[PDB]
Amino acid sequence: SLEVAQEYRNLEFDARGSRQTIQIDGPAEWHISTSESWCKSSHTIGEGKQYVNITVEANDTQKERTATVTVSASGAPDIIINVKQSLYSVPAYDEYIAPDNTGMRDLTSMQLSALMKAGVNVGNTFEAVIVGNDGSLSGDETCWGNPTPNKVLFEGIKAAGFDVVRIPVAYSHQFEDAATYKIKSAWMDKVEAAVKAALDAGLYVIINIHWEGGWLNHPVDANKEALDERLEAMWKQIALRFRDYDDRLLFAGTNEVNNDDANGAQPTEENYRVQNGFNQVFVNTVRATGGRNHYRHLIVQAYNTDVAKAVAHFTMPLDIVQNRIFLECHYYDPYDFTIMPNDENFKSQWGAAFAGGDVSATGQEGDIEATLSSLNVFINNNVPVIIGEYGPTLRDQLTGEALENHLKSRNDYIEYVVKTCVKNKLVPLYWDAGYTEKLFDRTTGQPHNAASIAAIMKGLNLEHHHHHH
Repeated sequence: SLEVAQEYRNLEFDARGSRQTIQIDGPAEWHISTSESWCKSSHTIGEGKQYVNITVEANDTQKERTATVTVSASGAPDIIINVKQSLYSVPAYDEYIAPDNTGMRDLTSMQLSALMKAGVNVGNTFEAVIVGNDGSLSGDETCWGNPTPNKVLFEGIKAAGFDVVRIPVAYSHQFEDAATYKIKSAWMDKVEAAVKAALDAGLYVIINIHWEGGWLNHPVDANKEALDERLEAMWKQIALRFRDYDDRLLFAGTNEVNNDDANGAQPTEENYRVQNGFNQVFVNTVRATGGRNHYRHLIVQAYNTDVAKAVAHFTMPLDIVQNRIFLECHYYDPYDFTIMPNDENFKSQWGAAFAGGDVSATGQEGDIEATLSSLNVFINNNVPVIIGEYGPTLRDQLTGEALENHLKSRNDYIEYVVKTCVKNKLVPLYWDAGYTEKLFDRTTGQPHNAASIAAIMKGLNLEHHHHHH
């Protein structure tokens, strides 16, 4: 005697990966199979009265799909359960407007990436926050020592040969209502004015929600509901403000998501699940606004923006349009050369020219090639990759031979990273924080470090002009 309750005969799943426990009331021996690889039973063979899980993979096909689950036993009729899984759909927002392709070229993110080429960050600016010991946030875009981004800065960036600017942004120091995460319109106006100036200068523009005190750095189930709700509430506002901008404006959902409570522990499967979930929340929220945001190119982040973690653990969000998502990683290897503080055991030199000198034990040419080339798995899957930040600090306290060798090392490193990105079809964005590493004078937009700008341009053009077999 083989029995399955009527409630279990016709199962329905949404597009997410998910599971449902059913009950099989069977004899001493029974069996289960399914008709499709995306629909799995926890059990192949069973006995008696058992809780059995039916699990579906995420449906990224943009069509409804169906399967059967067949329960069988010797001398008993088969019981055949229907499984239906829906296509991906966006949350319903009252503010939704119909999709609009005005200014939205018919280009995949991969194709767009090939036009973007290289760029720079306007770092330590709109994301600058004064952080108190209780996590309280204050300040504005000038609080880390930079002036407001202006027209002449963006014009200078474009004139030097850059085609993209990443503008990190903080918002959580500018709430009108903290409980609902309502952002002051006056702050949004300032952000928008900078975006407009950058676009008018002829640049691609990327805006994000950056670190801003680290509130997002709790990728655990205990905090997922609150964090997902906040990330949505914030992105809904930003997406609505910027909805009518053309395809030169891209959104990046998060920055460097980490578990701030785990003290550098290896991340867990829970951490990857919840962090990949943040990327999904961001995509859902933007798409749910409709208009040009239906088509906008969106940028989602690897865990910690780490390359190896991208390769091992990043999952593509489900989306309502095809091929309009980029992956973002950051790249600062070797850390003891690039960004380790001056009061720690830094290495001032880098690369083959300084082998046997004050160089790092890792992150020389071969290591850089290995790590950046590992991103080929994305490129070959038609997923473009932005290296959203790279670059070494400039240790201006050094003197004599040590300073000269350091300055050379920075430029050798910069050129090498850039050329390696180009070879691998990655888009490299230099970390300019307006301090000693800066490329431009923030006030006038004039070049500050012509030699380092030239290193980037040499890296960009190396294999085009000076090519060989």
